[PDB]
Amino acid sequence: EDLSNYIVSNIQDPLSRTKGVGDFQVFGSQYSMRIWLDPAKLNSYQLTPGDVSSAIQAQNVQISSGQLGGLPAVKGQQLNATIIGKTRLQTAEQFENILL
Amino acid sequence: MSKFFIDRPIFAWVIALVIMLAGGLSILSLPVNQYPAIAPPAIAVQVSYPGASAETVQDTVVQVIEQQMNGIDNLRYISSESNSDGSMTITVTFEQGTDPDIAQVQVQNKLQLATPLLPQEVQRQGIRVTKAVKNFLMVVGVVSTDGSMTKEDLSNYIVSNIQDPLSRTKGVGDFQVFGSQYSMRIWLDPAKLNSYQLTPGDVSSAIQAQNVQISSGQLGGLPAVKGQQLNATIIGKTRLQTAEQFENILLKVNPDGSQVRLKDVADVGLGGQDYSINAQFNGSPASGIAIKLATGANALDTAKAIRQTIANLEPFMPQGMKVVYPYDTTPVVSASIHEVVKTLGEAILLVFLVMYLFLQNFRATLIPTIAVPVVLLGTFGVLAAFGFSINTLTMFGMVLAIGLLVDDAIVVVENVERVMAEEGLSPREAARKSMGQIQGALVGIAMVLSAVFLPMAFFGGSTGVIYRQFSITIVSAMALSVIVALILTPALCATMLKPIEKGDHGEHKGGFFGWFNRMFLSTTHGYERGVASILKHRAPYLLIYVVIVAGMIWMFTRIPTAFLPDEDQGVLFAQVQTPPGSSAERTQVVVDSMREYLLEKESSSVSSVFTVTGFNFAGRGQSSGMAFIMLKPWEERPGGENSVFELAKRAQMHFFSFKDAMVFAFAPPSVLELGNATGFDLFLQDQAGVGHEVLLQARNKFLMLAAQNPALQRVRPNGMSDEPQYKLEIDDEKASALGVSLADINSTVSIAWGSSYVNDFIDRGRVKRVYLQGRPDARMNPDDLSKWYVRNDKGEMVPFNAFATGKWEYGSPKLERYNGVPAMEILGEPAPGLSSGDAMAAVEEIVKQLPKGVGYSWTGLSYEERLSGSQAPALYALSLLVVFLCLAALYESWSIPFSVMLVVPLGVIGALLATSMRGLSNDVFFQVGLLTTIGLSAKNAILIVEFAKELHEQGKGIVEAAIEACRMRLRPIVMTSLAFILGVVPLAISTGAGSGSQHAIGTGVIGGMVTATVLAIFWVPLFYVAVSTL
Amino acid sequence: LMLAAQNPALQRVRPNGMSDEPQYKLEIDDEKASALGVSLADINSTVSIAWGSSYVNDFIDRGRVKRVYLQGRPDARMNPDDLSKWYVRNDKGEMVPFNAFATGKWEYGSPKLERYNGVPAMEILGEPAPGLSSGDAMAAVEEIVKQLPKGVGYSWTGLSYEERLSGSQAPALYALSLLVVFLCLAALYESWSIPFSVML
Amino acid sequence: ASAETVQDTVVQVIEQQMNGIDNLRYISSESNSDGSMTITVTFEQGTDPDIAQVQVQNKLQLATPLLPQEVQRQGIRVTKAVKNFLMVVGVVSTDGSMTK
Amino acid sequence: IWMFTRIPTAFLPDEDQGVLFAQVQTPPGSSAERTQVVVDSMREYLLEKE
Amino acid sequence: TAKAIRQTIANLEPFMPQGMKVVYPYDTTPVVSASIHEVVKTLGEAILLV
Ligand SMILES: CCCCCCCCCCCCO[C@@H]1O[C@H](CO)[C@@H](O[C@H]2O[C@H](CO)[C@@H](O)[C@H](O)[C@H]2O)[C@H](O)[C@H]1O
Ligand SMILES: CCCCCCCCCCCCO[C@@H]1O[C@H](CO)[C@@H](O[C@H]2O[C@H](CO)[C@@H](O)[C@H](O)[C@H]2O)[C@H](O)[C@H]1O
Ligand SMILES: CCCCCCCCCCCCO[C@@H]1O[C@H](CO)[C@@H](O[C@H]2O[C@H](CO)[C@@H](O)[C@H](O)[C@H]2O)[C@H](O)[C@H]1O
Repeated sequence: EDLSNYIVSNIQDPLSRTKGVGDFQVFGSQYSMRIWLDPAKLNSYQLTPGDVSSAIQAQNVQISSGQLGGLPAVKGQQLNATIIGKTRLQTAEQFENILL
Repeated sequence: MSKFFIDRPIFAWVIALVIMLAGGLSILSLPVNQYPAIAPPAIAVQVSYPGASAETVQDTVVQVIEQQMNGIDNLRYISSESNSDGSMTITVTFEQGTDPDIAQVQVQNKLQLATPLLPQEVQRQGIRVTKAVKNFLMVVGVVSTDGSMTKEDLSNYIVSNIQDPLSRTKGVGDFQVFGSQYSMRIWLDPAKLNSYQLTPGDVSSAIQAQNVQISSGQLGGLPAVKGQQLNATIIGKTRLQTAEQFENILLKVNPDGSQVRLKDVADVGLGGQDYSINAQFNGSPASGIAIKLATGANALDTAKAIRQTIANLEPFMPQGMKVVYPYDTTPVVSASIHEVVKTLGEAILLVFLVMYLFLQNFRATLIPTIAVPVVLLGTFGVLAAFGFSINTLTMFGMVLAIGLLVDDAIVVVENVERVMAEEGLSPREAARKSMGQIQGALVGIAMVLSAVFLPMAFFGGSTGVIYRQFSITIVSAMALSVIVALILTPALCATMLKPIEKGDHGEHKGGFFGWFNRMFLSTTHGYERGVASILKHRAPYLLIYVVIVAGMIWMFTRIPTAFLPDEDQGVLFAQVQTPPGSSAERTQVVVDSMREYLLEKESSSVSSVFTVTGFNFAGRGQSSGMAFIMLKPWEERPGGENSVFELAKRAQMHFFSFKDAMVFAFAPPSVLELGNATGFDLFLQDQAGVGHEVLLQARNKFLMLAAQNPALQRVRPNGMSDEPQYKLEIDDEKASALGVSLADINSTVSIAWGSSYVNDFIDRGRVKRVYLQGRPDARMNPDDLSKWYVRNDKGEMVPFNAFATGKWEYGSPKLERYNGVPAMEILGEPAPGLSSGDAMAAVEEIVKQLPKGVGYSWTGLSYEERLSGSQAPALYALSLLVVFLCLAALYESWSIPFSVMLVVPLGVIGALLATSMRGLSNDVFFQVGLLTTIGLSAKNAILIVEFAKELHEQGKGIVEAAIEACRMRLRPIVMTSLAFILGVVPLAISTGAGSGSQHAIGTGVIGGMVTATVLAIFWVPLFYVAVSTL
Repeated sequence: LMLAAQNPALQRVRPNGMSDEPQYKLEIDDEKASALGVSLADINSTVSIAWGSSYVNDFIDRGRVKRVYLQGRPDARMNPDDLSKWYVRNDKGEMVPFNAFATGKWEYGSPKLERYNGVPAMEILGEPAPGLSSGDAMAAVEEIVKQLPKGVGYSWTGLSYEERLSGSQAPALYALSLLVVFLCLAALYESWSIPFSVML
Repeated sequence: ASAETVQDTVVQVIEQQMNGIDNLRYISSESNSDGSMTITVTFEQGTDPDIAQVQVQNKLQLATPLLPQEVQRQGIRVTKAVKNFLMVVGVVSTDGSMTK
Repeated sequence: IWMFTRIPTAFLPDEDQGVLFAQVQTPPGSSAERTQVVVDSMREYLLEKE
Repeated sequence: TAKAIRQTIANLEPFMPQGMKVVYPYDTTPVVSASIHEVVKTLGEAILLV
């Protein structure tokens, strides 16, 4: 799995843009965030996979926030900066600490 | 073949007649424009993700499209930018000769494959794929005089009023308007909202549900039971036409039995989609169109068209609506093809004179006057055949080409009459005779010249594109003149020239001519004597040849390596960048001042200023603005002071003060497509998916090591640097505690702060957008963040003060990728005197001291340089090897060929000297003119070595055959060099439109001619005799 | 067509896209709607899939994917008054008629609206009367085109655009061809005499 | 949609992009009350129909975003217009076993 | 130069191609059952008479 | 195209984690080299035998 992930994330796209290659098939995958539900728990807290999903869909989001120097601005304004709202997660810890 | 046509003048005429008609017809159809497609074809994919951040676009949009950007034909490299406003741009670069049409389609199709994979807000936005090449014909300005209308008001005007009529006039290609049409914009008041306990999100769904053109059925639709007799149809609902209607949508109905409406929440009015870039033409706001020449069209006719068209519209246009034409290319294009028909006509003029001078007959005067236009017309036909265009490079190609055109006429006419003079043969027999002498050498020289030019056409890249233009055009002329000078001129001589009695040299002619013939008669003898003594004392001279050779290799190592020339296109750039943060007011005033300084101190040279904010050549955003300084016509500002290059000087002086922003002034590249000419560029990139701030380290170690380097100077980074960013941090816990859902908290911080593309309304017929967003005064400061309330678990409105907590972190306002990986572009020039090859050599050393995990790759003219550069030696050796072989046959020796090739240097130094004496450089115009000169120089030598060996064959001595040849050849070579230097002088001293390139050629031409004429005549015989012996 | 039916040169003079057709309406105020509890999510997407139809789902049929469609009964869907028969649910439970919750008027639309080169226009065909020819025909039209309002222009298309082409080439044609025969005869027989005599 | 609201929300806007295509001879659009639209672009008597298609496409990739949210869903068809029918292959019921 | 100017200009010769087209354009809004009647009388006049 | 892919991967090799090496499991091109080079060889043989 380790190797497969290199290939795809690193040498795949360069290869796929190399002159002459018209198609390619990788024997493996690149990584992904894996969420392994367990009904032996879902059950307890009386929860469904559907309830999960919808959470991930709302807690692992890259959101269009805005900026303080908002354009069109107000006369005199002299402070412009991008405000960055919720930005999606990288690590499992971040994925482990989402509230259902 | 010539002895054949000499007896068939009518046939000979008919061939000249056809080559004429073809050419004549072809010059019609033939397209007209300033440059070929010299730039690597590129396609741009662009969207804006309203309210998004540079990361919320490279990570949700760019990276995606990229991962689907493979399996496209002829892909060279691919580069993207994702910046602080919603905007994104990915540019896919293709190899030269790639049909933009299929490139586009291929690239846009892969775009489709990744569309559904994209954020629905972007998806809904609409992604544009465009040919991303800056061949802008003209640039129409449309301004508001009385400041009544804004950019937004105006761009809507040109979209519904002058976009259709523009697109429908001949030769109009890809235009792009500055700004969008209209869109219903609404601005929510948080205070006023909280009141009626309504959330932004509500307003959205409110308008989504109350503005629809619902599917309508049919009254009598099939199937239908008998009796059916009305199959008419019904029209469903309708969309909101006015902003008034957008104020009547019920948001809430109170227990009081009252009606709450949008008015009671926000202001509703027409506006623009994106407010990110502001354009002012002399203080007052404006927009306009950047027009491109339709593929195949005539840049002249089409400029007139897109001028009368937005002139049949000026009456109807509102008050204050004045149309300007800031940038326009047809002036120069028109000029540099007036200054061709001119120098052509005067060429044949000068020939008629210099012809008359040395000769007598007004008749001999007629030959070259027919045989030259005939070759010009036809030469165009060949261009059609090859699908070339009448353009700036293609026409200069013909300028350089008359040197050769004029020769083949007078070389042939002079020689018939020399034979007539010294043998008293008739027109025919003397035609028949000389054509026997020269014929073969003509075929011979046509091939030698071919090897001299053609190679350059096999160059890759954009340099190869411009070379190929000269090559193909000046080889077509050459070859075509050789055929005309084989089947047309000889007959013309045979037919039109009058006879002359043996031994007659016009010495007793009396009058001025008598003086002249006598004088020249003496001078030739002088020449013979010179040569005669040079052959009687070889060694010393041979030595002095080595010397002048040495000096040629010296001059090359002491001459500017610059790319193509620098002209004075009536434009000057001013790139403004106020410090991080900043605002669309600050920057907008830094540039607002630049207009004054120019229009109050340089009003002697500056016509008008077109200024822009929120947009650079190095970044988008508020901390960046620009000024396109437009200069008065060429005449109305003469003198070196009123030159772009002098204007730029003062500008940067005055602009050097400003300790707020950072203004820079400079002139566009010679050719207006990413022209760093002599200036490298590069992408640092992290192959090993290392940190982004690790990249920053890598970049900063680079620059702070390029300074510690001798070889490079002015190593800047392209693209803006990190700014302070205000990071929100909503508390997933406290939020649910109060009872507020994350869905509502985000969706609310969205529509409030970043825009929201909501619904489609239709007005004036066309569908336009509808943008929901918070009040300006409601989103200017961190505290304003609190003014926004979300509805709780139920009933109560909760303020951001509750869960929202701010922080000031750093980030990049413009993220860059190159070949799928994140990168940072850096520019630079080589130190004074050093070459780009030296620069690159050094850079490739200060890249090994980079953070393991970071790599690089050349991208611009650099990528090209390194390619075309590798083939240079190959091509030279090939033209060398082929030229020899051709001479080898022309003479039937492996030796005497060298007696013609050693002539090359003679004419070179003259060009070099003149070029440095004039303080110019290795312009492509010089580089090419340098071949066009060792062309004639060669032709001159081959004919005199030709005649030389003919005599040695009739059984004369080498030394005698040499001097006898020289004597025979002197007259002709004097009349061409005289005819030619004079023909080119005007260019060498031209002033005004495009003069700058006309200088690049003439300067070195005269230098090359003068030095090669004088020197060839003495050293060629030296060479011939020398080798014949050894 | 007035003059076209009268003029003795042309026949079968058709149009394309006849006059204007009768249409209806469905004016509906969001007032009475939200009165008895009916938002614009039901009454909106309920009129559509009843009077016209509605592509809903796919379904396999002997191995070939096809479509399931939702139309109202042909009985109640074929006439103006058959509007009221349709009821929409309440935000509370009860049902709501189209009576005091929707009105229907009566207008005139237009079956097809035609454009040529960024401009509103209308195609009109026609054959030439027996004996006469396409040209003779295009001649007549060319005149009964002036009897039109100063602003209603015209232009040929298709098979007539094609005829205008070959007509406007013949001159150049014959010319260049004469020109060639002259030159070739000239070159061939080293003469200006016999070419020039051949031409005559 | 009405034949009038169609020619004004779809037709009118794609022509403004069909304008100025290589070898364009003329354009004839058609707006119906079926909601159906169909603009026809005729090229000159010797141009390559593929690039002609490829070109038309390339221009649409610029007008689409100005189209009703509805149309953008459907999918606009680009295809090579012919006025001819080679021949109609039909089938009849020889008994009464099958209907229209 | 006289005859030339007095002969009818045309394009291609009309030609019997064993084929004919009949377009029925029944009044606006008329029923599908109303058109089908007019189109059947076609067959009659044709299949039965000519 | 084979010469190219090796130019891409050999351009990416210095950034692979210290431990792993790119290998070439299945490759058809080597035979195309070998086969022609073999004919070239039978040329020098023919030309020499002749
Ligand atoms: C030369 C600088 C370096 C290279 C990159 C930048 C080059 C200059 C780009 C200028 C683009 C200007 O023109 C643009 O017009 C369009 C409307 O058509 C809107 O901008 C927008 O167009 C459409 C909406 O129509 C959006 O979907 C798109 O995402 C957005 O880019 C703005 O009005 C304006 O941004
Ligand atoms: C009367 C005139 C008679 C002759 C008329 C025709 C002259 C033709 C001259 C040669 C034209 C060569 O055309 C030119 O070849 C070079 C290769 O050599 C191509 O360029 C390609 O090959 C070179 C050499 O391997 C590479 O370094 C380069 O990266 C690559 O893109 C150009 O893209 C092509 O346009
Ligand atoms: C009128 C029709 C004439 C048809 C024949 C025309 C011949 C014209 C002159 C020679 C053209 C040579 O075309 C040229 O060949 C050289 C050598 O292969 C290529 O160059 C490449 O190979 C050579 C040999 O390995 C290398 O030393 C060189 O570094 C490399 O770049 C050039 O990039 C290409 O442009």
